[PDB]
Amino acid sequence: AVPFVEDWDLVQTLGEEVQLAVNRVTEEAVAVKIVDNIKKEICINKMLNHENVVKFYGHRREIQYLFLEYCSGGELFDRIEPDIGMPEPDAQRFFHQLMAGVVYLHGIGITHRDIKPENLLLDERDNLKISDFGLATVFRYNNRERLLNKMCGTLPYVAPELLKRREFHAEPVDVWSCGIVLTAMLAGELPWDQPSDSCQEYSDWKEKKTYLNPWKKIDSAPLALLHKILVENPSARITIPDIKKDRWYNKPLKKG
Ligand SMILES: CC(C)(C)c1ccc(C(=O)NNC(=O)Nc2cccc3ccccc23)cc1[N+](=O)[O-]
Repeated sequence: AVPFVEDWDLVQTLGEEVQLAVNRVTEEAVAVKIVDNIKKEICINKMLNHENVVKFYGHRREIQYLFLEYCSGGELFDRIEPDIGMPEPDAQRFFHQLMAGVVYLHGIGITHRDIKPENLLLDERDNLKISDFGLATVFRYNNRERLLNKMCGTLPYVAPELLKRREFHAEPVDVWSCGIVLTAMLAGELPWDQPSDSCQEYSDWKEKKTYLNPWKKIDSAPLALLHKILVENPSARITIPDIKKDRWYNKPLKKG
């Protein structure tokens, strides 16, 4: 074997901790998550292999060290301008890649449960990678679905059924949060503090008052998709196979 190839220098703090690690020999860059629940995160991470999900390389105990795909483009969070969002073609491309990642996770029976721009990272080519499976869990195993009951996520992104029902299907919840992310990308603001009866902004949406912000900043094509995603009844909410049939989803917008 080549000497020293197992040595990584921690050269930059990425967040809190997660450190940018660079290989002493090869100079390969990886992200190292250093945690002082972790057992489950590592286990699910071992199931993951998709171009729009952060790659898991391995772990070692010292304190646990998770070796993760490094995403040099940073968080999608930083691409969203307050009150503006981003160019619609860029948002569509990110949304395509987000759906690809979420379709993959759901296909292997995993739900992320906390999709939001801080957890969507970008590589050097601005390809989107779903990040951080510390709240993720199994919702399908041996081809049998298990209903969720744990309240978790981030309130502005969380689906209404989590707030009102004891149990709920996992997949519509991830679809909902993706819709909130799409709204954020297109409007540069979140539509409500939380999807509750007591929240005026959410009531306005259910009353279809789309002459109000953020909705009036959003073109009718993507808005129509959002009308199908941000549906209160999770059983009536659009599924991803049908999102893939949506007019805006399929609209040519962005050059290569
Ligand atoms: C709450 C939401 C809507 C979702 C949000 C709002 C703002 C930010 C944010 O401030 N992101 N950080 C940036 O630096 N955004 C910007 C990108 C490009 C041009 C800009 C020009 C001037 C100022 C900021 C700009 C992040 C998020 N969010 O995802 O949680």
